[PDB]
Parts: sequence; structure tokens; C-alpha cells
Amino acid sequence: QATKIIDGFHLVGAIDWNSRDFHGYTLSPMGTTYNAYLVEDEKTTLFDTVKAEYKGELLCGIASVIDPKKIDYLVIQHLELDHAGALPALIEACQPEKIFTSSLGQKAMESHFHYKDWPVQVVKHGETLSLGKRTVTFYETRMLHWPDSMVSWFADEKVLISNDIFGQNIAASERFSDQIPVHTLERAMREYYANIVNPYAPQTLKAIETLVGAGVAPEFICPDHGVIFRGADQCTFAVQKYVEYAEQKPTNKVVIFYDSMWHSTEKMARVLAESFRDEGCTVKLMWCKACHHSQIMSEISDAGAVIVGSPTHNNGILPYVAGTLQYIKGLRPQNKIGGAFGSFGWSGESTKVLAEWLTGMGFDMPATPVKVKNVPTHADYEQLKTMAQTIARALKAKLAA
Amino acid sequence: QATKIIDGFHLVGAIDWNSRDFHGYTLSPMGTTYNAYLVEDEKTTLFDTVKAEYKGELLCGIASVIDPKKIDYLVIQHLELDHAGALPALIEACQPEKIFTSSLGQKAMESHFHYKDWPVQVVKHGETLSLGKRTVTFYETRMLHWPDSMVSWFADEKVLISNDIFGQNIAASERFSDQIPVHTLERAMREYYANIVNPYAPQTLKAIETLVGAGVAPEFICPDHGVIFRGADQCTFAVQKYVEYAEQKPTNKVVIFYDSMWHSTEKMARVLAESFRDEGCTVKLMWCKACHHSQIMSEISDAGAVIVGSPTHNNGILPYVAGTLQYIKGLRPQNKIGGAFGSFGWSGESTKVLAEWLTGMGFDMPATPVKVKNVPTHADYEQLKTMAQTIARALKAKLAA
Ligand SMILES: Cc1cc2nc3c(=O)[nH]c(=O)nc-3n(C[C@H](O)[C@H](O)[C@H](O)COP(=O)(O)O)c2cc1C
Ligand SMILES: Cc1cc2nc3c(=O)[nH]c(=O)nc-3n(C[C@H](O)[C@H](O)[C@H](O)COP(=O)(O)O)c2cc1C
Repeated sequence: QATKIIDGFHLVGAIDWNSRDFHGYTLSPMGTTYNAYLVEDEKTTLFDTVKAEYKGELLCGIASVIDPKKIDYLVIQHLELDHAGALPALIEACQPEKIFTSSLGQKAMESHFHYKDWPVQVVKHGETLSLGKRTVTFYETRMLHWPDSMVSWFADEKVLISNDIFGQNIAASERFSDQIPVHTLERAMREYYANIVNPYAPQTLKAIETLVGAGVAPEFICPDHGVIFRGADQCTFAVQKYVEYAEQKPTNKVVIFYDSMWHSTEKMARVLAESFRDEGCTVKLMWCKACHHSQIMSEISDAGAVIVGSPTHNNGILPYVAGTLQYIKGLRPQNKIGGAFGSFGWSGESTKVLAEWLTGMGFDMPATPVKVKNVPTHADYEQLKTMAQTIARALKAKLAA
Repeated sequence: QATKIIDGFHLVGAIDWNSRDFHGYTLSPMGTTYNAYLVEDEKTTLFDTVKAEYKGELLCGIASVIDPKKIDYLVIQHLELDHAGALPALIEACQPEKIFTSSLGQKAMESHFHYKDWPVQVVKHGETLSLGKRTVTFYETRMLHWPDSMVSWFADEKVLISNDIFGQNIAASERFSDQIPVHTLERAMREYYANIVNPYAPQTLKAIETLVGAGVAPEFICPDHGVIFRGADQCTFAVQKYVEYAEQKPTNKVVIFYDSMWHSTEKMARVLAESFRDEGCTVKLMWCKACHHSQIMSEISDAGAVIVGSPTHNNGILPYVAGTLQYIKGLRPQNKIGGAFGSFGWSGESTKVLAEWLTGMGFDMPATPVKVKNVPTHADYEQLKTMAQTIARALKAKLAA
């Protein structure tokens, strides 16, 4: 069951084909995997752990290479339970001599496991570790995407074990990046980044620079989820893209998302979608009842403009638009132009409220929100056409620098 | 397709068995109906209309009694499109002499239909209209649930035609309240009230005061949706209940709703549910990923305390919790004790935020929110039981005047 990466390095763990609800916050339409890394040396070391419920597959995999009693070192790089869920089981089965974790990792281990007597040892940034013939180097990557986050570097073998970093939610027979079509791989990478790492874009960038600062140029990047990046070109692929993702530069893409009860806000949205298309923008029109918030977020990640519609419902906006907005704000998308619109019957707060949201997210609002009393008319359409042109011109402007 | 209520009065329209998404904001798990009433007089009159897509079933039903072109009068009591959507088709088929609507109704009628030459005639609160042998009386019921809302009274026949008021989403072969079990009938009435009329509880009470003030004591109540209330006892039941619904008096019921990614907030919730039971409360423990916002609302309608849990997700609360609170805040539930709890990893804003939400809704917060770093301990459990005891204590007090 274990998969050879290179001599003495195996990928063990579990393929979770069925995962759809990914850890309660986003979706993983292609399932996911839980990746752990067994390193054979004087000190036999296991890097990462899996979801509690997959302890069996992990020990089965390990056992296919070595009797679990022979592992001496446990390296825990992230204390999220999909990574650390099996730690108690592995301690029991392996009776490790030393459990290695970052300084922030040990705190989180405590608050997650409240453990009595574990041979825990905190390593520090750039610290090194002899495993025998091989030596691992530890780098801290706080807030990527948790404070405990740290990565492991094998300078000689050029193997980076990156915990969630560079992860992608892909369940498949293929475990390496080069066995998978680029378009699939990449969309999965972006989906993954946009929905969890995005609010730590800056740390993304600083983290990459100092790893580059050090001599980290992998041939292997080994994430907790998805396929292994195999090859200096692939690993370079990975790092470029992370840089591109954290940078969040605008494109000629417009994402409009809305909800509606009686379709007036839907009609406005459809007209906006058409006007933008006329200004040369690529348009995604997404209904909140048909699109998960993480799906809107994935589309928003490389969009230049985000336009939001809601009718006024009980002195506010529809629940599903509010939820999606809360989601998006949390992930802190950068460099976007905002837009807002809706239908109302009397009090009309929705566009006011929508504008507060976007503004509060640092979105640029060149055009004022179009609000319409109930069912829109040709004039109202003219107004929307106008809002669309203003936004697009500003967009067009932004993309020229 | 027409149903004889009393001599010269027929129920026409459409049974919508498949309705689940009810008009974009709530659920109609039992389907719904679109009720219009044909009254045979010298001046033959049609009250209400149906969703546009059912104009055919409506005309067929109508025609079962009389040729549609014989209808003289159209009374439009609510301009929401499930009530007024077939108005254009009916003007066409009936060529009515007069369209009767409220003053605020004629307003909404233009911003929805933008009509050019319609014989619209505004009726006033208390105005009467001779239809020939019968005479109908019009009462205004603004914000029940739109400004244009008005109801129609047949004082001699003791027939109240009430638009959405008293409506229930029930699709069935049975069209009368006495043909369905009360518990079924009642639950649907509350579900209907709780998710659309609740913010207008005061108007609810006022309007009921004035109809009774005048001599409205119906033998039949005829709403837009669901079964007809047949018999003064039934009609008294309906009005009894609306008063009860609008009064929102506490009960010993606690509704706990939460979302969670790694189940620690769930465990806290499960503990809470048990303590509250221990305090002799009835508990509804509802997961936002499994329960529609409208469902939670229905449970909350007669609960005395609302407890909300969310882990901290990106410096805030989980989207589905936010969306549900948004929904709930708009429906303005009254006389409720609030509570909050959650797990966090570092920033810990969720309970802070939940508290601001509850307090902003005017909820009483006798107990401090319980927050836990990651995975809770017995001690944390102790805190929650304590929390549950404080809130329940406060509940009990309230329940004795
Ligand atoms: C359940 C419900 C709640 C409403 N509450 C409000 C309100 O608070 N303020 C408002 O101005 N109109 C409100 N309206 C009216 C809608 O905003 C109006 O019908 C609008 O045109 C609906 O847009 P849509 O077609 O995009 O659904 C409400 C309508 C519904 C059905
Ligand atoms: C997607 C993600 C985002 C997080 N966001 C934060 C954060 O902004 N602030 C914080 O203190 N905790 C954060 N946490 C940590 C969770 O709140 C912590 O794991 C908590 O125990 C989750 O509770 P739950 O088991 O009820 O899901 C985050 C964890 C996840 C997986």
C-alpha cells in the first residue's frame, strides 16, 4: 500500500474518495487524501499523521515497509486533526522515542490532546536534525495556515514535506503531479489556496522567499493532501503558482453572485452579466442556491470584479448572500473592484448593506449601487448597463499596470 | 377543479405538491397551494390570482363554474407575484370592468406590472362594495406581510378572505381545516407565521384587534395558501393562534444551533443539550448543516432560549451560522434568552461575535459565553453545565409571570 517516492522515502496514508464536505468549511468535489511520510534511516521517522478514522490504513501502509515498532521519530508539522488525528494511535503502536513539533505546535498539541507524558520536543526555525545517514531541516511557516505550521527540508534529497502547503484536494489512483493533467492539478491547487490559505497571502510570500533565501529548490514537494509534486519543473510550477495566488492580481474576469425570491434581482444579474460581456470581460454568473460559497470563492480568487445582488428581505439581505459574504470577507480577497445591486419593495436596505460589506473588504466601488423598486424596467436596465461600464472601465484601467 | 365553499363561493387555483423551496426564503416541506376565490353575484368577482405558471389551472377551475369573460371584478389583495402573477392573463381572459386593490396595492401594482390602461380602482379601509345581492367590505392590514395587504369581509356570509394571513403551506386532497389533524394544521400555521409574519407581530395584534373591533367573526377564513378554515370554531382557532404566535411568550424550550468543523463546538453543544434537559428544559439541538434556517426559526418561535455555537473561522463565525442569524434577526423574535459558545485556535472572536448578534436582537444574556481553546476538557464541560444552569434559571423565573 505504501508508495515509494525515492530510496527510503514512502508515501503512506489514505485516499478519501468520498470526501465532499471538506472539514466543514469548503468543498472537495474530487475527494481528498491524507498523506504521511515514512523516512527510513538510523532513526526511522514518520512525518505527519492522518485523520483518526484512517489510523488503520496508515499503519497498514507503514507495516508494508517496516514494523511500526521500529519507528523512533514522530514529526508533527500541523496540529489540525486531519493531520494529527492518529497521533495517539501511532504513539501506542510505535512507542516513539521522540515526537517533534514546532514551538507553536506543542502548544496546540496540548490544547488538542491534553497529553499526560509524551516525549515531545520542540524544534526551532532552521534547526537541523540527524536521522542517521540523512538530516532533516525544519522551517517555520506560522499561519500557513495555522500558527503551528512548519515544513521539513531534506537538502540532499531535495525533498520538501509541506503539510497543508501546496496541498490540493484530489482523490485518485495517481499520486504524483506529473500523472495528472495540469489543468486539473492547477484548478485544484487554486481551489485549495483560495479557500484556506488566502487570508495569509503575505505570509505566503515571505515564507516562499525565505525558503528560497535558504537553498530550498525541491525535486519533491510532499503535501498533506493530494498528489506529490515530482520533478524540479513541477515543484517550480507549484511555487510560481503560490506566488501568483498570494499576489491576487486582477484579471478581466467578473464574478456576479446573487440570491432572489421573485427573480427581479435575477433579471438584473443576467443583464449585468451581458453588459460586462460586451465590455470584453469574462463573466461568471453564480446563484447562491446553486453554488457553494467555496465555489464562489474559487471563482473570485482570480477575478478583478465582484458584483453582489440581493433583494431586500426583512430589512437586510438574503441569508445565503450574507453567509457567502461572511465567508469571503474572512478569506480577505485583495485587489478587487466591487459592485452591488438589488430589488426592493419599500425599506430598500439591501444595496446599502451590500455596499458596506464590499467597502469593509477594501473593495473599490467606482459605481454606486443600482437599486430598483420591485420589477425592473428598460430604464433600470440602462442603469445596470451604466454600472457595468463604469466598473469595467476601472477594471480595464487597473489591468494596465 | 373548483371547490364549493358555500353557495356562490368557490375555491379555485392550484395545488403545488412539489414546492419545497418556497419563494426563495423558506421551506414548504408539505408543498403549498395557490388559492383564489370566485364569488357568484350580479357583479361576479374573483378574489386573488395565482402564481403565473398556474394561470391555466386557475382559468380551468373558474370556467368550471362560469365563463371567465363573465367575471366583472378582480380584487387584488396582495401584489406579491404568487398572488398577482396571473393578473395580466386574467385581465386578458376576463376583460374585467374593475380591478379592486388597496391604495398601497395600486402602488405596488405599478412597480410590478408597469401597466398602462388598467381599470384600477383603489378601495379604502372599511369601504364596502355592492356585488349585487352580496356586499363585501375591505379592511387594510398593512405589513401583514406587505404594505399593500388588505383582506375582504362578507359580513352576512361571515366569510373572511385573508390573502397570506392564516395561510399555511399544505398541499393536500383535503381543502378544509376540519379535514386535517390539528397538530398537522397547527404546526404548518406556526411554520408559516414564524418565517414571514413574525417581524410584524404588533401589526398582527392590532389588525386582529380592529377586525374584532368591527364585527369580524368568520365562519370561513379563506387564505392564499393551504386549507380553508371551515366553521366558527376553526376560525376562532386560527385567530387564537395568531394572537399566540404574535405574543411570543416564552416556554421551557431551548433551541441550540451551531456549526462546527472538527466537532469541538459540537461536543460543547451536546453537553449543553444534556444540562438543559437536566434543568427540566425541552431541547432542540440543531446543526446548521442539517437544518434549514427556516426550520431553526420554527423551533425558535416558541422557544424561551436560543443558544448559538460556532468555532472561530477566519476571525469570525462559520458562514451557515451567520446566514441563519441573519435570517433570524430579520424575523425579530421577541422575549428570548440568548446564549453563545464555541471553540477557537488563537484569535477567538466567535463568541464575541455571537454575543453581539444576540444582544443586537434584544436577547437577554444572563450568562457569559463559554469559549474553549480547541478541544474541550471536563473543566470546560463544567463551565457549560454552569452556563446551562444560569440560562435555565433565568428561563424559569420568566415563566412565572
Ligand atoms: C419574505 C419577504 C420579505 C420582504 N421584506 C422586505 C423588506 O424588509 N423591505 C423591502 O423593502 N421589501 C421587502 N420585500 C419585498 C422584496 O424586496 C421585493 O419583492 C423585491 O422586488 C423582491 O426581489 P426579487 O425578485 O429579486 O426576489 C420582501 C419580500 C418578501 C417576499
Ligand atoms: C479553516 C480554519 C480556519 C481557522 N480560523 C481560525 C481563526 O481565524 N481564529 C482562531 O482562533 N481559530 C481558527 N481556527 C481554529 C479553529 O477555531 C479550532 O480548530 C477550533 O477548535 C475549531 O472548533 P470546532 O471543532 O468546533 O470546529 C481555524 C481552523 C480552521 C480549520
